[PDB]
Amino acid sequence: QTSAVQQKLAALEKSSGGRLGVALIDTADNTQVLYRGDERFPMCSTSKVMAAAAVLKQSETQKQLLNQPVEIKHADLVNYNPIAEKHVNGTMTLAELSAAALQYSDNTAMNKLIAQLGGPGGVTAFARAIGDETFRLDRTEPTLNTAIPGDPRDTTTPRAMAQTLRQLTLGHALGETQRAQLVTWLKGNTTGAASIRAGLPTSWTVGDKTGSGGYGTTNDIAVIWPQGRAPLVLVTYFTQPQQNAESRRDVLASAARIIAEGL
Ligand SMILES: OC[C@H]1O[C@@](CO)(O[C@H]2O[C@H](CO)[C@@H](O)[C@H](O)[C@H]2O)[C@@H](O)[C@@H]1O
Repeated sequence: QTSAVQQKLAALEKSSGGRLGVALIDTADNTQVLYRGDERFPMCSTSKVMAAAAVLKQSETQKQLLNQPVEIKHADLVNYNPIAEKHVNGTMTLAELSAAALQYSDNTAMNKLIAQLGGPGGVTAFARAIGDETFRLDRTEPTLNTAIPGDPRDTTTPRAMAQTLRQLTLGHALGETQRAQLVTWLKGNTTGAASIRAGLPTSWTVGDKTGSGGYGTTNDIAVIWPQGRAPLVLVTYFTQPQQNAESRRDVLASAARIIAEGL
């Protein structure tokens, strides 16, 4: 029934003391490998990909939207604002906000993307418009990262997020220009070195977005271009039983290493 890959992921999960969700899509043959693939997990900052993509979608009809400056005031700042703090009483364009959200995991930037879309519901509406039936964004930053056991808010499943990331970055949920821009942003992420990237060969090109939250929630979603074969998407979601659990980016690296063997 279970494959050796799934068995190795279950053993990793058991040793870790938490709950692990994995979804791999190999676009060479569209095969999927899943571990808890249809269970809900808290997204935390991996949800920034959907918000940035939603704004890219808007820019398909509004060509200069990405260059629209948005004001940043002292009152806009939340708990982690590495880029936005440099622009208080100034502006950031929607492209600048997208890059900050994706590449530095800036939470003020995310809240400005959410506002551009009319609220968390506008991000969910985009997900539904591209065929993601599972994603839900309910809250803004920072409260979307609470990752409370059993709370459906701000969750998705590994299978759904892998399918969506494939459609956004390798498929045609976005226009060609916009797809390329998303790939550029993800490739330049600064926060991923210890997560999926650490478990994959160095020679492979990787675009990813991490997430972290309460209950030791440690997440990563990635588009991957192995050397000499078709690209892959990999999702790794991890969360723990106790509220103040530590981060476990090493678990995500180990999950990626296990998945890479069976390719
Ligand atoms: O960046 C401000 C912008 O974000 C939104 C959510 O998209 O509000 C967030 O930030 C406010 C100011 O820091 C908070 O008052 C609010 O609770 C929080 O969700 C927008 O409403 C606002 O335009």
